Amino acid sequence: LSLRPYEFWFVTGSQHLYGEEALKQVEEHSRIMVNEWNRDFPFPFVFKSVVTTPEEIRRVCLEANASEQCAGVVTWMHTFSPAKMWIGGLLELRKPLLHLHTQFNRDIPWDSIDMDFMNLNQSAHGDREFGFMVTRLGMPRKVIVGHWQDAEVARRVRGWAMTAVAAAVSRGLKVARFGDNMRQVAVTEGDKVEAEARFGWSVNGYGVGDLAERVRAVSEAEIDRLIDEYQSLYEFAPGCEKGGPLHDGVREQARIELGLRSFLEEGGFEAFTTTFEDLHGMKQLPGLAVQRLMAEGYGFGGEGDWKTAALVRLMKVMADGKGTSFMEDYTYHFEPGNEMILGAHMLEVCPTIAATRPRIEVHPLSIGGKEDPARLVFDGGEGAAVNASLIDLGHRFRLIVNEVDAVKPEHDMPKLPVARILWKPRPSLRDSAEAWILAGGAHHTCFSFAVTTEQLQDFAEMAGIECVVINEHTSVSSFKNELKWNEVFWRGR
Amino acid sequence: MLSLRPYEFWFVTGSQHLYGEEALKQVEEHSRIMVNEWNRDPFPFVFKSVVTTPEEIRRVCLEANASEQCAGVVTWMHTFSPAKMWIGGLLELRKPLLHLHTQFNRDIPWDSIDMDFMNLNQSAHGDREFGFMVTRLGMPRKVIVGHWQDAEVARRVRGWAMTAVAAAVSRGLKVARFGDNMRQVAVTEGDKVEAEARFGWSVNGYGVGDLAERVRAVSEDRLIDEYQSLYEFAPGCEKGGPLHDGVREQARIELGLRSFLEEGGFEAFTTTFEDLHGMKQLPGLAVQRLMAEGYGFGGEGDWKTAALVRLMKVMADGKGTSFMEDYTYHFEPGNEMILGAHMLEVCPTIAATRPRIEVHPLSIGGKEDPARLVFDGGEGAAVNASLIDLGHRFRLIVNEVDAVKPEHDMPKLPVARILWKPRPSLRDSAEAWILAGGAHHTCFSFAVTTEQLQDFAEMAGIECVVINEHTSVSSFKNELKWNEVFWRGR
Amino acid sequence: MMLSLRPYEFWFVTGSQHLYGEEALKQVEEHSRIMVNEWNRFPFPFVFKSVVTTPEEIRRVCLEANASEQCAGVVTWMHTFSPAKMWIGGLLELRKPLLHLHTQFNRDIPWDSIDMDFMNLNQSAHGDREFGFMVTRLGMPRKVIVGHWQDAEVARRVRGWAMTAVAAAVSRGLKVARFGDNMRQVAVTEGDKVEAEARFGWSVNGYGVGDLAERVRAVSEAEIDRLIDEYQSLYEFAPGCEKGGPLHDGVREQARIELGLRSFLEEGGFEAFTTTFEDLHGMKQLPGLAVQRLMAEGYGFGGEGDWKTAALVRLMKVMADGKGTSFMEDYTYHFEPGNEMILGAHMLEVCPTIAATRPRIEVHPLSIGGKEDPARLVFDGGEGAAVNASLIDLGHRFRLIVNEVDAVKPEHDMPKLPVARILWKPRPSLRDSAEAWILAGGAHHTCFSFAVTTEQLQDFAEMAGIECVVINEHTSVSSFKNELKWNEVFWRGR
Ligand SMILES: OC[C@@H](O)[C@@H](O)[C@@H](O)CO
Ligand SMILES: OC[C@@H](O)[C@@H](O)[C@@H](O)CO
Ligand SMILES: OC[C@@H](O)[C@@H](O)[C@@H](O)CO
Ligand SMILES: [Mn+2]
Ligand SMILES: [Mn+2]
Ligand SMILES: [Mn+2]
Ligand SMILES: [Mn+2]
Repeated sequence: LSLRPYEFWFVTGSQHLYGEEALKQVEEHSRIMVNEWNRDFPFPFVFKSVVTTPEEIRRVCLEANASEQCAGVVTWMHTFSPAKMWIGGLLELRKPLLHLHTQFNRDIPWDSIDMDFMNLNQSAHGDREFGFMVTRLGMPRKVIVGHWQDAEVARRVRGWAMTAVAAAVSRGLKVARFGDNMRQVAVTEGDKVEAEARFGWSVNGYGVGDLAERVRAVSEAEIDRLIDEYQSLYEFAPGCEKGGPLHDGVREQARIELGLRSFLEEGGFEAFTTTFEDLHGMKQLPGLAVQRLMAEGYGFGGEGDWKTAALVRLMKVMADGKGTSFMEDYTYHFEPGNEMILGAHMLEVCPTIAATRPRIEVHPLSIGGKEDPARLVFDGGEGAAVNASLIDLGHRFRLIVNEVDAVKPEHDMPKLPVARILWKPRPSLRDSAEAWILAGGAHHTCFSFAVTTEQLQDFAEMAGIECVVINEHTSVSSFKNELKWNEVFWRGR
Repeated sequence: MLSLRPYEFWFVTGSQHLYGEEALKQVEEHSRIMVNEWNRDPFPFVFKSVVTTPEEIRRVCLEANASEQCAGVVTWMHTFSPAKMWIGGLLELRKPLLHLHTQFNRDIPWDSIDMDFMNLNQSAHGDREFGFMVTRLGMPRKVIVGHWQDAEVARRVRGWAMTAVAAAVSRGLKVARFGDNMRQVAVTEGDKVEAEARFGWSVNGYGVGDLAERVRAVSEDRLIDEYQSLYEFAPGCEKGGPLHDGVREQARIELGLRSFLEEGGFEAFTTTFEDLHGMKQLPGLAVQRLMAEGYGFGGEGDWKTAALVRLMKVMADGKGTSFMEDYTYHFEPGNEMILGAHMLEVCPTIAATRPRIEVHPLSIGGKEDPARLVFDGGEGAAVNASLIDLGHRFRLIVNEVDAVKPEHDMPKLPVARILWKPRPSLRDSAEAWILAGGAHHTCFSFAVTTEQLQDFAEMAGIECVVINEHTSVSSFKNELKWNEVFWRGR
Repeated sequence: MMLSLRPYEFWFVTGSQHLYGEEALKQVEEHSRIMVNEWNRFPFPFVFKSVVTTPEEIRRVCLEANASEQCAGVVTWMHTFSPAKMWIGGLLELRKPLLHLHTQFNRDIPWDSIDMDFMNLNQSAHGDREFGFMVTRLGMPRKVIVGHWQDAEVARRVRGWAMTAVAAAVSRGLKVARFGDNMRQVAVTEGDKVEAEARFGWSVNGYGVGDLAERVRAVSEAEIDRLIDEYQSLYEFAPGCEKGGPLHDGVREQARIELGLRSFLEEGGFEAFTTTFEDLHGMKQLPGLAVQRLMAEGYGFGGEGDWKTAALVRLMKVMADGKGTSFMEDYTYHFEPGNEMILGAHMLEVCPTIAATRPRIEVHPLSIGGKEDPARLVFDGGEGAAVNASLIDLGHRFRLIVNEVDAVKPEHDMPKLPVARILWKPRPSLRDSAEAWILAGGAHHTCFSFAVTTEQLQDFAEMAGIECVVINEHTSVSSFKNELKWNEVFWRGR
């Protein structure tokens, strides 16, 4: 779906107390690091000034704050960089911060190491004084410690940069709701205002007839063109091929796909929701059309679930677009020793989780009482994964993350007419769900194979919301205590 | 004339067996005398027995909780009524509690008063001990002190009785939203879930296609017969070749709205002008008429004001109460006043003029020239109430205003309008209103008092701020700071 | 002279939407430009920025406000309805003092004219309210001024607030130089410099008095002569203190300190400094006339290492346009029934901008510092309304305390009092203010101003996010105690 050319500003801190020539060794050391990271992290590191004064620090932050291509700031105290200088800038920095607690040389030059070296590569105490200052200001930030060349440091920096880029998409992110929330449903509700203060989301509701007229203007020739792209991608079920009568169903989806994309592109929407209780002017419920916009980059939520729509977009950004989709727990496999969750949804499951080459099928749909819709049908993949809900507790949001394991279906489901994925939640179906329910997790989630818990925890930190994680170490007792103690901490905020 | 259930108020009298069973006979006799006399002229009072045991106390409360006719409980400690007895019942009670701290005789019978009297007529301390237990439980309740025949006691119960009835309406209240919120608008947004938990409001959004289908149905028309039975018309009248399908389209909108609202049980609704697919006209004259039946309305998807209007119309007994919006100011020194209106939907029950039907263009929403009631609003003391979501909790903001007759007419203004002089001044009240965060949409009423709205906040468990003749802006900011610290969490 | 001020400007931003055409934007734009131009005829220039209509326009002007070191405050006005969720991103970014001007181009309703087009364009009655909601919902502090934009009171209030916001923009830059540490064992002059740099923006750092001693040794004796010619330009000399007199030595020393002090503080960019009599190595006198001179030029100062008051004196002087503001200390009480007064001085350092007598250079012994007889300006303070302000550290947060007072002309001369002085009558009473002051924890060091109001100090405290308590004619000690209690619960979190 294409991102801004986001970049990370690498701001090195120092002080005049060793001279202007030591300020040159620092500028050199910093440029060598930035340039050597950029030999590759699909976002360039931009080396900015060595900063030595309150004013230089304050302005790199002011500038960071304002450049929309800056998606995070990485700050490293090369020398001692007295941290009160950093206050004024740190107060203004509202882009994500990473404190790279590193060091140019990797190993203590025994036989060399004198005071001249001790005056230059003193990161070991410089970063701690800067660390104090960021803590003393209550500022959320990521802290990674190691040599700037170590392979794990880059892993952590790479993971964090993906998160910071999501954070930047989040700032802009405009969501288009096509109809209200499903009536009397609770979890898909919330304060769009608060989500806009907290996450930057503009969560935009347009009457479904705005969408209905967009899909009528769509030429039959544009439909013909997309259909050849389906042929290029997705095997068709019987009767869906251009001859069979199911094609007016497949072509309508493709028509909806074109009315939608036209609309979402005209407004700069990167996420959107539909509602089956409001489909006036529509022939079908958006299904394969929704499935495809997801795979391209859009976030979706069913039944007006703007929260998960935004969440889906955001987790697509973190995953580099891969292995991520809106999700809904639909039934359980409770077979002792083999207990599984079956995740699916009405129509809308993104093909980027597919281990089967997706296949356009067409089936009836009781819900909404509109045309028998077309939709991609496939089995979700296998491997470690995460399932994420963002909910509104009223006074604040909570992000719930279940580390799960998706499994290859042992048997077929030929009568199941929508996309399907199986997964065994950690630490068990029993405790994951109890924990999930105590946490209040929604039924809508964003399932992903590529977003790691650490990234979502890092996103929550950046946004300043609670993130609770259900994984293999989760005990329900202590998890109850986490929810009690986190609640104490997050009031006000 | 939107009807309420026959709401009743359960008088409960508390006592104990320390004085005997003929003392109880007198406690029951006094209470029936009181309830009976109050019932010779709002809503009936029902004497509900003298309760004397935890279990009798718990019973009547459970009974109150489940009686959807019970809009409030009125409790009175005729004697000492040991208050722990009351815990398990007060814990259950979820209906408005009025603690009527009263006494049967008015005077101390000096010549006669003996220990058998002070055993029996000891509300003086029994009510204080009940006082402690309700306070000790944190419970919201009204307290009214005075003789049960005292005229002022009556005015205050009648007032509280109106708030309690509105509170019961609140617990039923179902709101239909035709379209979402107007776009990028902040104050009309909020948390429908929380508002359901705090006020009992069921706020549910129907796509306007649903309301568009129900007005593709008829009764031709009978409606227009009574339009002329009520309202002046303008050129655009009946023949009115130009503009009559304007009025026949609002009349159409009115009957499909009413059919949708009466079908689903909605006493409040909202329209948004940004979703009008299938509507030839943004609703206007239709909405003003539904409001005058008692419906709550909020423009641009404003459910909180929609609900608020409903409850204030119920508090007001249908009178002088309308969706409102500060539209423009008149800063003329010494004569500063606000022009409240809305793009169409002002309820005629605030009119001091005969309502006139006009049909004028309306750019907004890009639909046909809507028909609407145009009229000048009345004068006299009033309140202007906004209810906002601060994110963690709701805030009811109430401004006492003085509505004024307009000295100059506004002959090319196509909407109904009212002028008021807000207390204590345009400059300070607006400042307070803005510090408090009050919406542009409000409920104006001539017949809801501030005390009522405050009492509703108590029932509801929310902050109520009031801007009136005694408001300083600087102390008002303190009140906001101090309230916010009390109300967060709660 | 007077300490220099960056050219500060206030940005006038006006909000509206696209639901009305391109043409209405044109009229809103002209309306604001008219209002701004008529305003510049206010203390500092107003700059009409833009009509903002989108999220990204609101955010950019806000980013530009934070960045613009010339911008002292943003003045927002919602001409029409400006859906406030648009303003979230901008308001969350804005860190400049915000005034919300709730106003209206036209003063009166055109009764014969008014129609939907007018109701669609002059919508502030609600557009500002929708904006008031969003600002309140983010918990941001702002000023809110309501009136027609030509209103005289609207101007008086905007001038007060602008003076404040320029004091705030100085506070962010503000650099304080402590020559010496706190007077040993003193509590109220202590505090958290880190917290104060985070809250108010003040950079507060210690130099050894050695750094200043050596800077005064490098003063020419030719510039010292140039300065005495300026003392003759300005100040009456007590017997034995002009050129040739026995105690004119002492004035020269205070000339030398002044010129060294000024060179240290001009070199570093410091607008406020502190000295301590317990640390005077390398100086022949505790600085005094020098300080008095420097405060007169607009420097903040606090005795005994008191950076908090030093910063406060500089800020209030900015608020007061340099006029009638001075460091102050309650020295002694006149308790006479019906004439209760406080004599307020310091041991040397009272700024002459509060003088009612023409200041007189004098030289007297001073036990305190252990150094030579210090020269100093001596005068009787003027009379009238004034505020006495103190900023203290409660440990977890700052508290601004402001007493309204009425300065009085001395009825009886004080011939054997070697220091400048002022006499004031604290509202509502001496016994009640001192009680409320002591309960508030007021320092003995104050900043005293004839030209700073309480509403300005409150506005300053609102901008910084700190508690301000005012002691004046309406203050009763029982309700004051409750204010302190209830304020504490509010200010604990934040
Ligand atoms: O500028 C800092 C300095 O060089 C050393 O960090 C200190 O002396 C010891 O921390
Ligand atoms: O005569 C009843 C009487 O009310 C009680 O026994 C006590 O005074 C309450 O302490
Ligand atoms: O909410 C303000 C008012 O109701 C309307 O939004 C304006 O007239 C048109 O935006
Ligand atoms: Mn669903
Ligand atoms: Mn409106
Ligand atoms: Mn909320
Ligand atoms: Mn002192």
